[PDB]
Amino acid sequence: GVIDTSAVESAITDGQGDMKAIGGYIVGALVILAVAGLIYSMLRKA
Amino acid sequence: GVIDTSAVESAITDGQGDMKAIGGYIVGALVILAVAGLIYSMLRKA
Amino acid sequence: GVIDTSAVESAITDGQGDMKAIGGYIVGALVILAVAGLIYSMLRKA
Amino acid sequence: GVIDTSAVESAITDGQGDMKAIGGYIVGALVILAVAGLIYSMLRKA
Amino acid sequence: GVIDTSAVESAITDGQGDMKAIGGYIVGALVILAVAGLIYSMLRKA
Amino acid sequence: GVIDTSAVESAITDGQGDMKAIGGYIVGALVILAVAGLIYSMLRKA
Amino acid sequence: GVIDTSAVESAITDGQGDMKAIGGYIVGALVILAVAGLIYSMLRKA
Amino acid sequence: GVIDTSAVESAITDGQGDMKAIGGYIVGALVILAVAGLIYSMLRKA
Amino acid sequence: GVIDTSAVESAITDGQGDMKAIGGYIVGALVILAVAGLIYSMLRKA
Amino acid sequence: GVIDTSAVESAITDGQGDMKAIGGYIVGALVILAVAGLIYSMLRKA
Amino acid sequence: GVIDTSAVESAITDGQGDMKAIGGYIVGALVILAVAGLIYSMLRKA
Amino acid sequence: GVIDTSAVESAITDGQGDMKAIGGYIVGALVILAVAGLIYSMLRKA
Amino acid sequence: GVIDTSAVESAITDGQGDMKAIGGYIVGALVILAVAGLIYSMLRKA
Amino acid sequence: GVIDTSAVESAITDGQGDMKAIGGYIVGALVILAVAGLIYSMLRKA
Repeated sequence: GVIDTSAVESAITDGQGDMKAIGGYIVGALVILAVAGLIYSMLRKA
Repeated sequence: GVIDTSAVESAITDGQGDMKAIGGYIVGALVILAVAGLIYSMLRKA
Repeated sequence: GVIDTSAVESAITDGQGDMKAIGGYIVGALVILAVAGLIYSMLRKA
Repeated sequence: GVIDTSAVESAITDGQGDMKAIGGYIVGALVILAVAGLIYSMLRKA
Repeated sequence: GVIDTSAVESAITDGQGDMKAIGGYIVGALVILAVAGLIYSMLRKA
Repeated sequence: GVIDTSAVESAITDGQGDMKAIGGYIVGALVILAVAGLIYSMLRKA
Repeated sequence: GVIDTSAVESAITDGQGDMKAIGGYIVGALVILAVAGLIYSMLRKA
Repeated sequence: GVIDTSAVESAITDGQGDMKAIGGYIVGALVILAVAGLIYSMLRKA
Repeated sequence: GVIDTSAVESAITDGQGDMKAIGGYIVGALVILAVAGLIYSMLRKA
Repeated sequence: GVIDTSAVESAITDGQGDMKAIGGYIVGALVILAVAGLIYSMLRKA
Repeated sequence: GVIDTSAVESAITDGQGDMKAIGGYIVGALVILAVAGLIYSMLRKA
Repeated sequence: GVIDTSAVESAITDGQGDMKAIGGYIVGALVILAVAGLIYSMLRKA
Repeated sequence: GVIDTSAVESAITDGQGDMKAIGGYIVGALVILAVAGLIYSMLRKA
Repeated sequence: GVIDTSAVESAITDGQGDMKAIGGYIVGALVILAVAGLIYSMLRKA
C-alpha cells in the first residue's frame, strides 16, 4: 500500500483539492463582508 | 484465518469505512461553527 | 476437548463477542467527549 | 461477573449518566460567558 | 484459604472500595482545574 | 499506610488546600488585567 | 526439514510478506487521522 | 543478512526517503492554511 | 537487613525527602512560566 | 552517524536556513497588510 | 551525584537564572509593541 | 571494564555532552519561532 | 576457543560496532521527526 | 570463603556502590530532559 497506494493517495489529494479550493469561498466571505461594510460606510459619508 | 480471513477483514474495513466517512460530519462541525462565527462577525461589521 | 471442545470455544467467542462490541461504547466515549468539546468551542466562537 | 455483572454495569452507566449530563453545565459555562461578553459588547456599541 | 478466605477477600475489597472512591477526588482534580480555567477565561472575555 | 495514612493524606490536602486557594490570585490576575484594560478603554472613550 | 524446508519457509515469508505490507494500511491510519485533524484545524483557522 | 543485507536496507531507506519527503506536503499543509488565514485577515483589515 | 535495616531505609526516605521537595521547584517552573505569560498578556491587553 | 553525521546535519540546517528566512515573507505579509490598511485609513481621513 | 551533585545543580540553576531573566526581554517585547501602538493611536487622535 | 572502563565512559559522556548542548538549538527553535510570531504580532498592532 | 577466540570475538564486536552506530540513525529518526513537527508548529504560529 | 569472604564481599559492594550511585546520573537524565522540555514550553508560552 506504498507503490500504487502512494499514486492513489496523490490522485485523491489532487481530486479532493477541489473541496479545499471551494472552501476558499467561506474564507473570502469575511473579505466580501469587510468590502460591503467599507462600501456602506463610503455611501453613508457621501 | 489468513486466506479468506484477510478478504473478510478487507470487506469489513471497506463496509465499516461508511462510519469513518459519516464521523467526518463531527470533524467538519468545527469548520461549520468557524464559518457561522465569520458570517456573524461580517454581518455585525456591515 | 479438541473436537466438540473447539466448536464450543468458537460458539462462546461468537456469543462473548456481544460483550466486546458493547465495551466499544467506553472506547467511543473519548470520541463523544472530543465531539462535545469541539461543539462547545464552536458555540463559544459563534 | 459477566452475566448479571454486565447488566449491573449497564444500569450503573445509565444511572451515573446523570452526573455526565449535569457536568454539561460547566461545559455550557464557556458558551454562557461568550454570550454575556457578546451582549456586553452589543450594549457598549449601542 | 478459598472458602471463608474468598468471603473475607470480597469483604476487604468492598471495605477497601472506600479508598478507591475517595481517590476519585484526585482524578476529578484535573476536571475542577479545567472548569476553573474555563471560568477564568469566560470572566477575562466578559 | 492506608488506615491513619489515609487520614494524614486527607489532613495534608485540606491544609495544602490553602496554597491552591492562594494560587487562585494568579488566575484572577488575567481577570483583573482585563477589567483594568476595559476601565482604561471606557476612560479613553469618555 | 532444513534443505528444501528452508527454501519453503523463505517462499512462505516472501508470499506472507503481502499481509505485513497490507497491515501497513492500519499503521498509516493514525497518520491519515492526524493529516485529517490538521486539515480540519487549518480550515477552522481560515 | 548483515553484509549485503545492510547495503540493501540502506538503499531501501534512501529510495523510501522519497515517501517521507512527499509526506512533508501534509506537514506544510498546516503552514499553508495559517498563511491563507493570515492573508484573509490582512485582506479583511484592508 | 529487615529490623534496623527497615528503620535505616525509613530514615533515608525522610532525609532523601528533601531532594523530592526541592525537585518540586522544577514542577512549579511550568506554573511560574504560565503565570508570567498570563501577566505579559494582561500587560499587552492594558 | 554522530561524527561527520553531525557536520552534515549542521551544513543541512545552515543551507535549509534559506527556506526559513524566505518563509519570513509570509510572516511579514500580516505587517504589510496592516501597513496598507493604515495607509488607506490615513488617505480616507485626508 | 545527589550530595555535592544537588549543590552543583542548584548553583547551575542560580547561574543559568540570568538567561531566563534576559529572555524576559522577548516577553516584554509584546508589552513594548502594545505601548508603542497605544502611543501612535493617541498621537493620531491628537 | 569497570575500572578504566568507568573513566572512559565518563570521558565519552563529557565529550558526547557537546552533541546534547548543540541539540539545545532545535529545542530553542520553538522559543525563537514564538519570539518571531510575537514580534510580527507587535509590528501588525503598531 | 578462549585465547585467540576471545581476540577474534573482540575484533568482530569492534567491526560489528559499525552496524550498531548506523542503527543510531533509526533512533535519531524520532528526534528528527519531533524537530520537524516543532519547526512546522513554529512556522504555523509565525 | 564465608568468614573473611563475607567481609570482602560486603567491602566490594560498599566500594562498587560508587558505580551504582554514578549510574544514577543516566536515570536523572530523563528527569533533566523533562525539566528542559518544560522550561522550553514555558519560554514558548511566554
